[PDB]
Amino acid sequence: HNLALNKATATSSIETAGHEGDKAVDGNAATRWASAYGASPQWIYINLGSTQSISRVKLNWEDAYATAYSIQVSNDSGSTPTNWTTVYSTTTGDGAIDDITFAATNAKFVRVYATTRATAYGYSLWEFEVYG
Repeated sequence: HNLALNKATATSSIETAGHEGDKAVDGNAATRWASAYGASPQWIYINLGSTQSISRVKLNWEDAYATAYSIQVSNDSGSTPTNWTTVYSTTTGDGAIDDITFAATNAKFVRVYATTRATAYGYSLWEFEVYG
């Protein structure tokens, strides 16, 4: 059960209308979030709507993938998280599907925080999936 499916999202930036964060959590492999371009970190988070115990994330990257990123959680109250905890990070990402597991943890929000690009564009995800 993908806990992210159709949940609310927020992003650091978007490339264009139609590339918003909600495109990463619609279950459609032919729609994507895409960030603005450049060397800045970029991010997308999902509000899971309730505390969940999570242990797996699946990312489906577009060609503009991250070689370095982290998966982070927040347990803040409300709808505007500010305190993030890294649960996983890599500097060897290879794009396409990234199937990530980590110690089971409570989370109300999950963030991809992307910090090194594979390309000179931005970052883009067809899908960002979250599982127990």
